[PDB]
Amino acid sequence: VETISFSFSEFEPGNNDLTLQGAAIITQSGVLQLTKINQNGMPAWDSTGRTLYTKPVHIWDMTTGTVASFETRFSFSIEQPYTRPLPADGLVFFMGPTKSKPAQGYGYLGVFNNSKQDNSYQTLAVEFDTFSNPWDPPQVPHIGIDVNSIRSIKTQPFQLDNGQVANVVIKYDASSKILLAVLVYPSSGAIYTIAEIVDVKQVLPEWVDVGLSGATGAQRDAAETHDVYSWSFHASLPET
Amino acid sequence: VETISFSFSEFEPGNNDLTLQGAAIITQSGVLQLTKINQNGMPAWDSTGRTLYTKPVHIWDMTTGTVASFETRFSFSIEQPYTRPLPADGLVFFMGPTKSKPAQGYGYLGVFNNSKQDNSYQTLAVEFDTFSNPWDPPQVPHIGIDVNSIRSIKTQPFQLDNGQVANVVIKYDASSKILLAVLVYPSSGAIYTIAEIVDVKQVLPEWVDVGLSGATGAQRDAAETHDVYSWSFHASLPE
Ligand SMILES: OC[C@H]1O[C@@H](O[C@H]2[C@H](O)[C@@H](O)[C@H](O)O[C@@H]2CO)[C@H](O)[C@@H](O)[C@H]1O
Ligand SMILES: OC[C@H]1O[C@@H](O[C@H]2[C@H](O)[C@@H](O)[C@H](O)O[C@@H]2CO)[C@H](O)[C@@H](O)[C@H]1O
Ligand SMILES: [Ca+2]
Ligand SMILES: [Ca+2]
Ligand SMILES: [Mn+2]
Ligand SMILES: [Mn+2]
Repeated sequence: VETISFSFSEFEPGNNDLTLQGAAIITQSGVLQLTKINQNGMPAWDSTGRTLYTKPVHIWDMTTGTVASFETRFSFSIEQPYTRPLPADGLVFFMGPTKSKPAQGYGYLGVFNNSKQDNSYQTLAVEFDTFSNPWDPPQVPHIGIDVNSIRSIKTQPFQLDNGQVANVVIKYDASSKILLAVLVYPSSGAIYTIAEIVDVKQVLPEWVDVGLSGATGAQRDAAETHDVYSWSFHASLPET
Repeated sequence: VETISFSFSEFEPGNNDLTLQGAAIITQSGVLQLTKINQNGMPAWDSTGRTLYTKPVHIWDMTTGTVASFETRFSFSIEQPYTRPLPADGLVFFMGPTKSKPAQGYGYLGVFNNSKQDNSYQTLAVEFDTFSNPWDPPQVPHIGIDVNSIRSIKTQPFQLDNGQVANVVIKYDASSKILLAVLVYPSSGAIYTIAEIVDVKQVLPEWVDVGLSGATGAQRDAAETHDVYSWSFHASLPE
C-alpha cells in the first residue's frame, strides 16, 4: 500500500511542505489568509490566492487499476463585512494536475477557466461558494461537488455563520466511489452534508496536487475573508 | 410528490405520534429512555426498548419505480458507568416492515433475530454499536450500516464521549443510492462519517415504519444508557 498524509494544526510560515500562490499568505499567528486582507483589516476585492501541498499524491495507477481512498479536513472562516455589494466569491478544496498555477479568479475560484465541463481540467473539487453566478443555483452560500467544471454536479445550500469557524470533512471511498463532504459550525451546531458518485480514475490524472483556493469579487468591496486555520489530508492507494 | 415529515425537539409522554415498545419510556423531562434506568439512577442490563413513528413511510412505488430520498436527525447520549463488565449493546435507527414488534435484544439491538443476512428482514439500519460481538469488527463503539443483517456492510469506529450528547445525521439520496451517516459530538468537536451504496428498492418494502431501538447486555451490569433527546425525519417520493 502507498500512503501519504499531512496534518497542520495551524499553518506554519516557511514550512516548505506548502506552496503559497497568488495573494495567499500565512500570518505569524498561523492563519492561512487565502485572499488579501488590507491594511485596514478588511478583505480586498479582486484577490485570488491558493496553497498546494508540495508533494504529489498518487491517486491511482493505470497499470494495476488501483484507486486511492482519501480524506481531508480543514477549518475555515468566511466573514462578509458589508450588506452591499453582494459578497464573493468563495473558497475551495481541489485536486488536479501537478505543477498547476492559479486559474481564473472570481466565480472560477482560482481553479477553473470557464464554465464548461472539460475533461482536460482533470480536476475534482469541493467548493464553498458565496456568490451566485449564472451557472450556480440561486441559493448562496452552498457547498458543491465539482467534477471537471465550476458547474457543480450537486449542491447543498448552507447558512453562513458570519466570521465563525466551520469544520469540514471530505472523504472519498474508492470501492463505493462515494465522495462525501460535511460542514459543521460548532458555534451554532449546524450540520450540512452532500455526497455524489465520482469515479476518480475517469477524472484525475494518476498523480495529483491537492490544495485550497479562495477568491474575492470583480467589483469594489464585493469581498469577504477566506481564512483557513488547519488542514489535514490522508490518501491510501492499495496494491491489489 | 409524496412527502412526510416530523420533528420532536423533545419528547412528551402520551403523544400518539410515537409508539413505545419494550422498555422504552419518555420521562417527564422529555427524554426518551430506550433502555431501562433503575430507580438508583443506573442503566439496567437485559433491557430492550424501541419507538416507532406511528405513521408509515412510502419509501418506493413498484408501479412507477420511483424511490424516495429521506433524511433523519437525532441527538442521543450513551453513558457507560462501569469499567467492567464491558458495556453493551448499543442503539440504532431502523426502517422496515410496518407494525413490527421488538426483535431479539442484546447484540441484535431489538431489530434482528440472528446474525444471518436474510432478505426476509427487509430492514435497513444505522447502528451505534457499543459491544463487539463475534460478527463485529473489534473496535467499539462503531457506526454501522446494516442491510438485512446485524453484520454491517460497512463500519466506522468512533470514540464515545461518555454521557455527552451526540448529534446524528442520516441521509439517503435515491438518485445516487448513497446512504450516509454523520455523528458529531459538540462537546469535543469530533466528527465521524460513514457512507455506502444501498438500493432501497432491493431491501425495503414499499411502505415502511421508521424507529429507534436500544438494548443493554446479557450479564449483570453490562449496560449503559441509550437516551434520545430529539428526532426529526423527512422523506420525499417523486412522481
Ligand atoms: O460583484 C461580484 C461578482 O462580480 C462578477 O463580475 C461582474 C462585475 O462585478 C460587474 O461590475 C460587471 O459589470 O459584470 C461582471 C459580470 O460579467 C463576477 O463574475 C462574480 O463572480 C462576482 O465576483
Ligand atoms: O456481556 C455483554 C454481552 O453479553 C453477551 O452474552 C453473553 C453473556 O453475557 C455471558 O454471560 C454468556 O456466558 O455468554 C453470552 C454470549 O456468548 C451478548 O451476546 C452481547 O451482545 C452482550 O450483551
Ligand atoms: Ca459562484
Ligand atoms: Ca455489537
Ligand atoms: Mn457554485
Ligand atoms: Mn456492529
